[PDB]
Formats: sequence, C-alpha cells, structure tokens
Amino acid sequence: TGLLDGKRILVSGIITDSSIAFHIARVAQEQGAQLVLTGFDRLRLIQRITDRLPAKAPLLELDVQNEEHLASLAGRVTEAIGAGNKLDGVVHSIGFMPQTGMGNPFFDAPYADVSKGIHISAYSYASMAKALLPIMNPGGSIVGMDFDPSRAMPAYNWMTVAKSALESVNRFVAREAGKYGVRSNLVAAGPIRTLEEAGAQIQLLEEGWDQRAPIGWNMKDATPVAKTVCALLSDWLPATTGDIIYADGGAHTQLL
Amino acid sequence: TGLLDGKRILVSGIITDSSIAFHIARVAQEQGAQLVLTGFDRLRLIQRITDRLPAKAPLLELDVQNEEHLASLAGRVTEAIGAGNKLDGVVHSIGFMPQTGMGINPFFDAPYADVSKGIHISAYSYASMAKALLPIMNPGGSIVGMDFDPSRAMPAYNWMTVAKSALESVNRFVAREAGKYGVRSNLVAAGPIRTQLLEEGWDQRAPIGWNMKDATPVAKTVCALLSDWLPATTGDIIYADGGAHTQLL
Amino acid sequence: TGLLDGKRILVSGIITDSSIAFHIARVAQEQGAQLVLTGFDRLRLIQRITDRLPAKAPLLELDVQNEEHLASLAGRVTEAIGAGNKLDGVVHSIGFMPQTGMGINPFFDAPYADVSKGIHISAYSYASMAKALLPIMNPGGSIVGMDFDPSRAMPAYNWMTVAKSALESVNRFVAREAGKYGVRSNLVAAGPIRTGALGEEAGAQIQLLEEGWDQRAPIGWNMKDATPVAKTVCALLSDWLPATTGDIIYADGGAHTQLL
Amino acid sequence: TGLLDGKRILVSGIITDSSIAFHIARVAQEQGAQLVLTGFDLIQRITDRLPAKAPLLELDVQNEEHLASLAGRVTEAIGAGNKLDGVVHSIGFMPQTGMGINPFFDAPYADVSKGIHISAYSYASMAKALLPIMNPGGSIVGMDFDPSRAMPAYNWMTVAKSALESVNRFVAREAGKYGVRSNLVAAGPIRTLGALGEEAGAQIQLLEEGWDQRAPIGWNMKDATPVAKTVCALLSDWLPATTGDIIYADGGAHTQLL
Ligand SMILES: NC(=O)c1ccc[n+]([C@@H]2O[C@H](COP(=O)([O-])OP(=O)(O)OC[C@H]3O[C@@H](n4cnc5c(N)ncnc54)[C@H](O)[C@@H]3O)[C@@H](O)[C@H]2O)c1
Ligand SMILES: NC(=O)c1ccc[n+]([C@@H]2O[C@H](COP(=O)([O-])OP(=O)(O)OC[C@H]3O[C@@H](n4cnc5c(N)ncnc54)[C@H](O)[C@@H]3O)[C@@H](O)[C@H]2O)c1
Ligand SMILES: NC(=O)c1ccc[n+]([C@@H]2O[C@H](COP(=O)([O-])OP(=O)(O)OC[C@H]3O[C@@H](n4cnc5c(N)ncnc54)[C@H](O)[C@@H]3O)[C@@H](O)[C@H]2O)c1
Ligand SMILES: NC(=O)c1ccc[n+]([C@@H]2O[C@H](COP(=O)([O-])OP(=O)(O)OC[C@H]3O[C@@H](n4cnc5c(N)ncnc54)[C@H](O)[C@@H]3O)[C@@H](O)[C@H]2O)c1
Ligand SMILES: CC(=O)/N=c1/[nH]c2ccccc2s1
Ligand SMILES: CC(=O)/N=c1/[nH]c2ccccc2s1
Ligand SMILES: CC(=O)/N=c1/[nH]c2ccccc2s1
Ligand SMILES: CC(=O)/N=c1/[nH]c2ccccc2s1
Repeated sequence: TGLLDGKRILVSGIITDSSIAFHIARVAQEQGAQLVLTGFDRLRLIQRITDRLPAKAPLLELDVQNEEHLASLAGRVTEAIGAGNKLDGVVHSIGFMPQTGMGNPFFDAPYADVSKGIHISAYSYASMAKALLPIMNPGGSIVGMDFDPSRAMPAYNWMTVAKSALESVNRFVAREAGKYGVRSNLVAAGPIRTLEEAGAQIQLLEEGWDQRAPIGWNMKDATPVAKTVCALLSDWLPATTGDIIYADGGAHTQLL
Repeated sequence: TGLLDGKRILVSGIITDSSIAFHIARVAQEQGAQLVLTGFDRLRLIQRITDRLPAKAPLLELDVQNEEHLASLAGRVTEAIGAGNKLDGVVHSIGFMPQTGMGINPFFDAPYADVSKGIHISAYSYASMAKALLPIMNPGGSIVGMDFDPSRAMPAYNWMTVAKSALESVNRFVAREAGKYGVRSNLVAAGPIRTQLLEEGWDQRAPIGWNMKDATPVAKTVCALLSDWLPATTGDIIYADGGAHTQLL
Repeated sequence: TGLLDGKRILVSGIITDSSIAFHIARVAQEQGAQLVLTGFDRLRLIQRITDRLPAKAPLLELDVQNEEHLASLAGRVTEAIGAGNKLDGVVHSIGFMPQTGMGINPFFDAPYADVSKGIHISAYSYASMAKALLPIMNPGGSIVGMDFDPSRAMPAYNWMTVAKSALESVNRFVAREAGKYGVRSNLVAAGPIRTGALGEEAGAQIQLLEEGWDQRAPIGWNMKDATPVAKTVCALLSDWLPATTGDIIYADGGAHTQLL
Repeated sequence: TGLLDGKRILVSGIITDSSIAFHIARVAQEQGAQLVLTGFDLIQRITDRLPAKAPLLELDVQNEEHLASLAGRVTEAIGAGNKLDGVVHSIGFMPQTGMGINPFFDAPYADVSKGIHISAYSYASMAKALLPIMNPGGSIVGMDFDPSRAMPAYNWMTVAKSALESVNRFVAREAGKYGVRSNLVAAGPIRTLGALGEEAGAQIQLLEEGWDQRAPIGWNMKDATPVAKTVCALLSDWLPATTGDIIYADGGAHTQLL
C-alpha cells in the first residue's frame, strides 16, 4: 500500500547509484510504482547500476539531443508497458553543461558549449513532454530537477543560466500538459554529492546551505529529494502546476 | 494504509462545513490522522459542524487574540491527546479582516485599529500558535498555514492581502524556530474557494483549471505537507491554485 | 541646474544627521528641490539637525500615529509652500520597532502590542501619508518609501522584517490609489546603513550579516554612506523613472542578486 | 546641462526609427551623451535621423571576429585615451517558429538556440568585449520583458528573456571588478514596426489592453520615451548602488493582478 501503487512512471537520468534519479527510482518502486527507465550513452554500465534497484525495470535508450530517439520514444515506452497502457508520471533528471560553462571564466565559454548545455538541461524538458504527453493518463505528473537560479553564484555559471531557462520552459510545458489533465513541476534541490577556485567557492556555497537551512541539509542524502519528487508524482498535490517545489532544507528562505 | 496514519494533528479554523479547515480535517481523518480541533467564539455551533466529520475529535476553544487561551493551549491539547503524546502536525486556517479593510471600502478608509486586529488574527497568530504548540510537537512534525498569493495587488482584498504578505514573512521566521524542534513550517497558497471577475480569471489562467466550489485539492495539498513526503521543505509556500500564479494570461 | 529643479518635496524621517532622510533631503536640495520637512516628537533637536542641511526648510510636526496630525497635514503643508502650490514629491523615511520585536529578543517573545505599534509606524503610515498628501500632489509626482529586502528571514531584524513585508504590500496598493492622481509610488530597498551594545553573540551575527553584504555586492557596499541610497530616492523623485510604480528599486550594491 | 553630459555611450540595436534603441539614442544625445552606434543588417540612413552625428560600427553578435575587434574599433571611433561610460544592449531575435502562432512544442532547437544566442548570450559577449574599455562608474543596460510568468505567443522568446535575466546577474559579477554596473530594463509592450490572424491577433490585443488596465499610471504602447528615459536613468550616476538588477518600466503592470 504505497504512495504510487499501480502508477506507471518513466524515470530518466540514472548514470550512477548516486544519481538523484537512482534514488527517485528506488523510492518510487518502494512505493509501488512500475518503472520504465531511460539512459544516455553508457547503456551497459547503466544496466549494471539499475540491477541494484529493488525491482526489475526495462531500460530504454534516450539521448535528448537525438531527434530519432525522441520520435520513437512513445512507441518504445508503450511496447515496454503494454499496448493500451499509458504513463502516470515522467521524471526528467537530466542536466549537462560542458566544463567551459562551469567550474573557467563565465566570459570564456563559447556559445557552442552553452547551447549544448541549454539543449540538454532546459529544452529537453519540452522535448520529453512533447514526446510523452500523448501517452500520459489524466491526473499524470511530469517532474523535472532544478536548482534555484534566482541569484547568481560562483562556479555554476552557465548551468545556472540553463536552470533559469528550464524554469521558464516548465511554465510553458504546464500550459501544454494541462490539455491532457497533466501537471508539470520542478523540484529545486539543494546540493547533492553526485560527482581550484571553483572548488573553494563551491565549498563555501555548500557549507552555507546546511547553516541557512532551518531543518539542516545533508548533501550526502538524496532521499529527501527523492521523496519530494514522489510527492509530486502522487495524487496529493493535484492543484500544483507550472511550479517549483524547493527540497533544499528551507535554505532559500533564509539570508543567514 | 493512510497517508497520515497514526499522526496526531491539530486543526484550527472550522466555522462551517464549507471552511477550508473542515475539508482539511475530513481528508486528514480519511487518511488515518487522529485530530484535535480548535474553534473560536461559537463553540457549540462549531461542535455541531464537527459532528459532520467521519471520526469523533475533541474540540478546544482558541481565540488567537486571547493570551490566556494561548497560555493554556498545550496543556489542554495534552489532556485531549493523552499525557506523554505529542502532536505531529498543526494546521492554521485562521484569518479575519474587518469589513473596513476588505470589499467595497476604499483602501484608505480602513482605520488602523481594524487593520491591526486583522493582522493580529491573520498573521501574528501563526507565530503565537507555533510558540504555544512547538513544545508539544514531535521531530518530523509539520506546521501548515493557509495563504493566498499577495505578491501583487488586486481589487477588494486590500488589507487582507497586506496581512498575507505579513503572514508569509512570519512563516519564514517560524521556520527558524520550528527547525530547532525538527519541525517544518509552510504555507499553502490557495486559489479562491467559495466558503467575481478576479475569481473567474483564475480558471482561465490555471493550466489544469480551477474549481472554486471544490476545497478538496487544497485539503489534499495541506495533507501532503503534514505527511512525511515533503521532508526537506520549510519556510516555504506551496501553491494549490491550479497553476494560475505561473501564467499571465 | 539640478535633477529636481523647481520641485516641491516633503521629506519625513529626519531625527539625526545620520538619518537616511537627512541625506535624502541634502541631495534633493543640492539638486534644486524646495523642501518641506516633517519631524516627530523632538522638534527642537530636529531643528538643530536641519540647520545642517544646505538650505533652510520649514519643519512641520508629524506623528504618524496621531490622526489629528494627519488630518491637518495637507493644510499645514499648503501654508508652508504657498496657496495654489502642490507637492511634486513625498518621501516616507519612517520606521520603528520596539526592542521586543527587533534585536536580541527571541522572535516568539514579542508581544502583539509592540509588533502592532511597529507595523503602524513602519507600514500602515505609508498609506496614511499617501492619503493625507495625494490631494495636494501634482500629476507626474512621486511618493518614495524606504524598505529593506524582507523576502528572506534573517537574524535579529525579526518583526521589523515582517513590517517591511507589510510595507511592500502597502506600496502596491498605494500605487493603485496614487495612479488616479498621475502619481507614482515606489520603495527603495537599501542595504544596511550605520545610522557591543547587543552583546557578543548577537553582535557577531549582525557583523557577519553586514560584512556578507559587501562581499555579495558585485560593486561593494559601504555601510557608512547613505549617499548612494539618497541618490536613488532622488532618481525616483525625478522625471527619469516615469513608468515605474508599485515597485521596489534596490540600492544595495546588487547584494540581493547574488547568493555568495 | 544634461543627465549624461560628456558620457561616451555605445548603443546597439537600431534598425528602424521605431526601435527602442533609436529612442534611447535620441534621449541620450538630448541629455548630452556622445554616442557610438552598432548595427547589423541600410542603417546609416536611420541613424542620420538622430539629433547628432555618431559613428556607426558593424556588429553581428553571432560573429566572433566582430566581437574580437569591437573594442579596438570603438577606441578608434572615440579616440585614443578615451573610454566608454555606458553600453546599451537593445538586441533580440526569435524565429517565427519560436514566437507567434507556432505551437510551443513545434520550435526546433536550432531556431531556439539562434534566438538565445542573439537575445541572451550576446549580453555576456558584449560585456566581455567592452568592459576592458569602460570607465569605473560605467553602466551596461539591456532590454528585457518580464518572463516570470508564461503567456500566449511569446513562447521561446520568454525563455530567452528568462535566460537573459540570469546572464545579467553573472555579467554584474564580472562588471563589478571594473566598477561597472549591469542592469536590465523590463519594458511593457511597445508598438514598434492582423498579420498573425484572427484568433492569435485577439489574444495579443487582450494581452496588450490588459497591460494599460493593470498599470496604475496607464501604459501607452505607442510611446517608447518612458522606456528610453528609464534606460538613461540607469546610464546616469543617479542609481549608483544598483547592479545585477531589473528596473520595470511597464506602468507598474507587473505589480497588479487585476
Ligand atoms: N547534484 C546536485 O547538487 C543537484 C542539485 C539540484 C539539481 N540537480 C539536477 O538534478 C538532475 C540530475 O543531476 P545529478 O546530480 O543526479 O547528476 P547525474 O550526473 O547523476 O545525472 C545527470 C544525468 O543527465 C544525463 N544526461 C546528460 N546528457 C544527456 C543526454 N544528451 N540525454 C539524456 N540524458 C543525458 C546523464 O546521463 C545523467 O544520467 C540535473 O538536472 C541536475 O541539474 C542536481
Ligand atoms: N476562501 C478562500 O478563497 C481562501 C483562499 C486562500 C486562503 N484562504 C485562507 O484560508 C483560511 C481559512 O479561511 P476560509 O476561507 O476557510 O474561511 P472561514 O471563514 O471558514 O475560516 C476562517 C476561520 O478563522 C477563524 N477565526 C477568526 N478569528 C479568530 C480568532 N480570533 N481566533 C481563532 N480563530 C479565528 C474563524 O472562526 C474561522 O473558523 C484563512 O487564512 C483564509 O485567508 C481562503
Ligand atoms: N539604517 C538602515 O540600515 C536601513 C536600511 C534599509 C531601510 N531603512 C529604513 O529607512 C528608514 C529610515 O531609517 P534610518 O535608518 O534613517 O533610521 P532613523 O532612526 O534615522 O529614522 C527613522 C525615523 O522614523 C521616525 N519615526 C519614528 N516613529 C515615528 C512616528 N510615530 N511618527 C513619525 N515619524 C516617526 C523617527 O523619528 C526617525 O526620524 C526606515 O524606514 C528604515 O527601516 C534603514
Ligand atoms: N514590445 C517591445 O517592443 C519590447 C518590450 C520589452 C523589451 N523589448 C526588447 O527591446 C529590445 C529591442 O527590441 P525592439 O522592440 O526595439 O525591436 P527592434 O527589432 O527594433 O530591435 C531588435 C534589434 O536586434 C538587432 N539584432 C538582431 N539580430 C542581431 C545580431 N545577430 N547582431 C546584432 N544585432 C541584432 C536588430 O538589428 C534590431 O536592431 C529587444 O531586446 C526586445 O526583446 C521589446
Ligand atoms: C562536463 C560535465 O560533466 N558537465 C556536467 N554538467 C552537469 C549538469 C548536471 C548534472 C551533471 C552534470 S556533469
Ligand atoms: C468581516 C469579515 O467577515 N471578515 C472576514 N475576513 C476573513 C478572512 C479570512 C477568512 C474569512 C474571513 S471573514
Ligand atoms: C527601539 C528602536 O529604536 N527601534 C527602532 N526601529 C527602527 C526602525 C527603522 C529605523 C529606525 C529604528 S529605531
Ligand atoms: C521578426 C522575427 O522573426 N523575430 C524577431 N524576434 C524579435 C525579438 C525581439 C525584438 C525584435 C524581434 S524580430
């Protein structure tokens, strides 16, 4: 008798057992969900990782920059879950920014690199919704992973810019998803350890988080973020869409 | 299994069966919560409303402007739930602004005495209730208040909107205090509920629609925050408004 | 040849020559404005202070909790600036919270009577002053209030933060009313301005809060100096921000736009 | 004795005399500024209508060579030994696939990427090129329209503005090292130069009429001067402690729900 009993949910973005999506998938299965997983590039390695999840689930290839993968996705999912069945949830846990746009001077990042990062990190949220909405049930939920980009910070640079774009994309996706009786929301997480001046500033930034968070923040524990995503995939936030839920220990609500 | 199974939760704010608190109480009981209810002024009237709930629940008097009521509250709750038990949740569903501060009356014509009463009941009392109840709350617990988005001005709601702006600020400070107990504090910002142009704009703006006759989605959202499923959220606002606030038109 | 040449502007909130309002008044006068000043309670002291401004200006008594002061204000201003003349600007630089609601006292230990007084003076009075003065303001005019960013909680500032959240909301409603007169209403959110007394623990918290500002501000923040804030207020009083109302302008070195 | 007296200011984004940049340039010259203009497309014919002569430099923000040579070309135009006190970014672009009647989901990424390059990334590109020739106390200003909420039609241009707002906050960090401010002006809709059809035309007219209705001081979409003046305020010394920020020149519309 789980929070997600009988729900069919697609989860993208597992690459390691530290991946936020791995914990999302773990909690979702513990709560009764039937999953379809998608992975990028390193499929044999990803299969080895997903073997560590509590239940078996099909793994499909999805490169969000690959138009052919996106064109075939719905059919591939339907084959996996069975004709006449549809998805109740979709989790987007995908991000990438080349090193030039992260860690290197903000100004030295070439647009080619920034563009690739925006494609994967922001545009693909719309891509995946476009592909999947036709196979989603009413009452369904699309959830994307965010971090709060309302203020600039050292190091994350163009990735922050990409999250700013993602939040805007989410609001437009919500308009489209509404036509299908589907919600679209983002979870804005605090820092999670999922793997020199960049490192020093990130350190201060991460140390700041636990001190600002009124309930604390454990950057080694993805479970609170995973549980938040499962809340959004459930029937218990039925009037929330186009929105951002902060799973960050309350840090963004506190100056110090 | 219920979402709130075994949880002891205090719910304020029931005055009618259209009250948002009534629907919160109903859904919470359906999900296995054991409730303590608080009401203001018309306690016999409120008792008859609470008879409509699926399960029996003790009713305690609480006028949030009454310091003696606040002083005795934890002790009266402990009597209601049993010595050695604590609360897992507190729901603040309390608000009031005199007619001089809402409606047809010009914004400028509300006397400060009326505004101050409104702010006392609608904003400061979120802090008062947390002060009274945190000493009898369990770690992992949750305080939830009812809000509406006050980030932009609108016709009519005038000083009540100002009171909600205050309440949002108050919630952020309550989160700091509640955190010391391992307790979360959050507000649910609801769309309009019948408990007109402004109101019908809502369903138009909301990507998933908005039914102002239906409090259940708001009640479910409150229960989500009372549950263990949003453990990293505090000092925050969850919008149960059909997404209306994310859309311009 | 000043930014505010010919403008008649009322400036409230001077108590010392470190008051933000003192610097607003100074800059405004340097820029050709003709001022009327309002002061609370210690008018003799305030007269000695306003003797240090670049020009002589009339001083009117205004306790914003005194309804009779508010009822008579427009009349008294009109006497000060001449029959047939109206104001082009109004500066609200008034705030107050008792020590029970701001400082070392725990957030939960502020009684409502104290919080209510603070909200009266710090937030409600922005509406009060707008109500009293809009009938004697020219089209194109400007009402500016002082704010600090209350969107996140912080140590010490406690109920004054709550009062500022209320003020920001009040400002948006004042903008609706002021618009009828062709008048703008805006707030300037300033960084902290110096205008062991709280002990070492709270003293340390506040110093870290203050120093964090200068570190976050991309252009730095000088907490000794109200001039940049005074200039920002004068920008809002001028004709150069003519399509901005109900709004907040941050004069904080950009601190609020940066996380670390 | 003007607001920008003696200031040397680069203004990009003039294509017609209804361009917001044309109005910014006009007001800036009226206020005593010495301009250098940049354009990319007959533009000299348009810039000839400004009240004073200004050198006009080619700058395609997608062209890396134009960016790499920009500072040197500006220095030659303003004279060795002189630096810029201001820079205005008034540049935006989104293909019709990403903005207008085309469904949100039907914009290919190549089109969206081009739009984000020109509309968002180029704010950083220009700052990079020009900061080394800016005076302390200088000001960089870019044009925005409030993207905090989704709206019909504007679609991926809204996304590009959301990205621009984030870029501005990062440019502020870099610019501060030079004692330079970086801010955006978020304008309400301006009637620059039934093309979209009956249905989407009516949606847009509702979107525009609601703006004047929400604005407590009203909103005249035919008049860019209030926006031009706001830009000049930011270029002036009168907002010396504002950076990484957004100033709304929208009649107050964004502060009101109805
Ligand atoms: N770790 C954090 O601190 C943190 C905080 C907030 C938000 N997030 C967000 O959570 C999400 C997951 O990050 P994570 O921390 O688990 O890192 P991760 O590296 O485990 O996951 C990122 C995933 O993106 C996938 N990906 C990259 N390019 C792709 C492509 N072209 N097609 C399909 N998939 C692609 C990767 O394969 C990987 O599985 C990201 O959106 C990230 O920005 C992370
Ligand atoms: N109805 C809506 O459209 C709507 C939308 C968003 C938020 N809210 C909020 O939800 C909450 C509940 O409102 P509702 O719409 O259910 O209306 P309601 O009238 O049913 O509830 C208001 C409650 O506040 C209580 N109250 C008033 N003064 C009190 C005092 N001194 N001490 C203790 N309790 C007192 C009343 O007795 C009543 O039970 C309020 O905060 C309201 O602002 C309502
Ligand atoms: N100092 C800062 O760091 C800072 C930062 C941001 C905003 N502000 C705001 O700027 C404004 C001015 O504060 P300040 O720092 O110049 O302090 P201040 O003490 O110099 O000025 C506050 C003024 O409020 C007046 N006042 C108090 N009660 C009053 C009443 N009943 N009627 C009329 N006037 C009354 C006082 O007499 C005083 O002149 C306040 O709103 C304050 O919150 C200050
Ligand atoms: N309603 C409005 O018109 C409105 C409202 C708010 C903000 N804005 C913003 O104001 C700015 C100016 O827009 P406008 O309405 O004056 O339109 P406009 O078409 O006159 O100006 C757009 C400019 O961008 C320039 N441009 C396009 N691609 C370029 C490239 N590769 N390199 C260099 N320049 C390039 C064009 O030449 C043109 O001068 C834009 O950023 C726009 O988004 C416009
Ligand atoms: C060069 C590189 O690995 N860049 C990354 N960018 C992101 C962004 C989000 C999550 C993981 C990653 S890994
Ligand atoms: C005069 C009056 O009934 N005022 C109210 N104010 C509120 C505020 C919130 C909920 C119910 C109410 S009833
Ligand atoms: C007890 C006390 O002096 N409180 C204050 N509160 C404020 C608030 C704003 C400006 C000055 C002050 S002095
Ligand atoms: C005309 C067109 O296809 N695209 C444009 N996009 C923008 C965006 C901003 C300003 C002008 C324009 S013209």
